[PDB]
Amino acid sequence: SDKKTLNDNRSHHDFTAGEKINYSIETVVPWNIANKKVYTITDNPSKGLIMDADTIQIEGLASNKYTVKKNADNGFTITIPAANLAAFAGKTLKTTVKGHLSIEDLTLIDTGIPNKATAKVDNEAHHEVKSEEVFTGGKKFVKVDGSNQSKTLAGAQFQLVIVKNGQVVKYAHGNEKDGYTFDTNNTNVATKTTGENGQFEFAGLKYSESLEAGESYAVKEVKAPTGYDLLKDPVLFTVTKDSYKTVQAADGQKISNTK
Repeated sequence: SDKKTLNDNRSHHDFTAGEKINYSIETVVPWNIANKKVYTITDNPSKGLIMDADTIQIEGLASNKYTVKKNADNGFTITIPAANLAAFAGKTLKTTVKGHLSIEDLTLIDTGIPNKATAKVDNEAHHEVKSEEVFTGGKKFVKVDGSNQSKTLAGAQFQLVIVKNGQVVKYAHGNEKDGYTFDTNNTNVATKTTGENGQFEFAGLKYSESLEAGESYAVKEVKAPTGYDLLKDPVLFTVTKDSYKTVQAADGQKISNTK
């Protein structure tokens, strides 16, 4: 029968925006394919997931035997002449392809995002199949006065970094839409600025348990609110399942500032 599988040998299917995700699609080819005209596979990713059609491979079928079209929903359509599938009659076609997350709607954070696909023979669709869901997480924060925590502070700027053994080891670049990358380079760093309610956030991040050994996410203050001391140390934080979506922004992790 048909199937779509997430190839991710973890118990948790969390990814950072931009990271590559491997999938496999299996689609039955009918016994009488030689009497048909066309076989198509249409990949319909759920919102948040972008497929990379340039990564498609079909097992036992050379790339010169089918065509691929990229579609507006960020999926694709593979079109295979039926004549090119005679050897596969009664067998299952195996397609592999990658995607990545790109979040343009923050309500998608901490929601399960499946890949979906549907095979069709001439005008007649098999049942749509879905993969396991992937997830991306996030964290919300509030900049406050340490001596009056109802006083939220505007104008703080915080960078997203990774710390290990109490040192900054990586700087983030990018965002939840364009994707994040992490490296040692301290320019064009992912940064947010607080408004009057002190809120800022970083979304599109895999869970903390998925980091490398010893690593933590942290936010590093690089500009203080007027009249307040710059923080000496990065502020560590933890991302888990639902740590973004189930926290209203005003309830985000408080960071105290001193006048």
